[PDB]
Parts: sequence; C-alpha cells; structure tokens
Amino acid sequence: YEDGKQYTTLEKPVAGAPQVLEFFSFFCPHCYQFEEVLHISDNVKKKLPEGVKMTKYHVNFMGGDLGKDLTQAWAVAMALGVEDKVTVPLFEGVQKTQTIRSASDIRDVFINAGIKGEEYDAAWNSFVVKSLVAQQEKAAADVQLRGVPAMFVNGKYQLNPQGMDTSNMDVFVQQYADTVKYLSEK
Ligand SMILES: O=C(O)c1cc[nH]c1
Ligand SMILES: O=C(O)c1cc[nH]c1
Ligand SMILES: O=C(O)c1cc[nH]c1
Repeated sequence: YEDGKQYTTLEKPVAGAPQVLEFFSFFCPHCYQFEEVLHISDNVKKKLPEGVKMTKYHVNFMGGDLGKDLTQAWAVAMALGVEDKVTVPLFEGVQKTQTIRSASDIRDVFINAGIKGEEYDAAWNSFVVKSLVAQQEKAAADVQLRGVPAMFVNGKYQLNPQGMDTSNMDVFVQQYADTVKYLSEK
C-alpha cells in the first residue's frame, strides 16, 4: 500500500463524513457492475467490523435531465428506507431494459416495488427530500467529485480501483475490500 497506488489521500479532508462513503449513478456502467455483478458494498461491509456506517449517494452529472430526477428518487429511497427494494429495478430499468425515460417511469419502479402512490408523491415533494438532495450534492462537492463509482474512507482517502487486478473478479473484490479495511484502520 502506497498513497497514489491503491488509494489517494484527499488534500482537504471532510469532517463529519461517514466511515464509508460511496457515490454512484444509475447511468454509470461500472456502477452497474459494482452493484449487480460484484456486490462491492456488500463484500466491503463483510470485511469491516459490524456497525460501521456505510453511506451511498447518487450523483447528478450523468444521464442529462434524468440524472437529477434519479438523485431525487434516491433521496426518496433513503427517506423511506426502501433502497434494497428499488436499487436493482432502477439499475435494470436504466441500463438493461432502458424502460426508464422520465420521472413517471422512475415512479413506476417504486409503485411496482410496493410503495404506495400517495407516499411516494408526498416524499418526492417533501422538504426532507429536498434537503437529502442538497446533502448528496454537497457531499460530492466536498470531495470535488469527477466520476463514479467512487468510495471514500473516513473522509480522508479515495479508493483507486484502476490499480487493481481485473483478470479475476474475486481477486478484484478481495483487493478492493482489503484496501477499504486497511484504510479504515489507518
Ligand atoms: O449528464 C450530464 O452531464 C449532467 C446531468 C446533470 N448535470 C450534468
Ligand atoms: O460532505 C459532508 O460533509 C458529508 C458527507 C456525508 N455526511 C456529511
Ligand atoms: O466488474 C466486472 O465485471 C469485473 C471486475 C473485475 N473484472 C471484471
């Protein structure tokens, strides 16, 4: 492990950042791999002590006009606690079936997942969700985020997957998770 190889150190650390902070977009192809194919967050969580706070935020800067809608939809998922019900259908709707083309199509995913229409609409329009949208945007600004996927540890270190072994996916996931473990103990 060397700064600049498996990870980089932030010039201005982020106080108050969670222990593990992930950024993603439902438009981001590597993010689809990280979620559906590799299950990176799950395998990272398995290698950390129990109780460690992992936070995951959506970013606006992919998908054109639909990118902000997805960040707001993710805020709704966070406010309602339904992330594990909508993550897969949102990824598949955007990237696999390409059936998500509008805010209404996003809402359909939540309706199909069992979220009542009135509660989705109330959350979508709530100031709590407006604040969650702002929080996601501020977090990305705090790290001058330029691309996704991205993971930050203790507000101080950024993961660098470009330097990891991609010839074997299990080796990649274990290298990624071990690096997060190393950084979290730093
Ligand atoms: O797709 C884009 O580049 C984008 C969306 C919101 N801001 C930038
Ligand atoms: O950028 C911040 O300050 C932050 C990120 C997650 N919670 C707080
Ligand atoms: O995310 C993938 O598909 C992957 C990771 C290592 N090699 C391929």
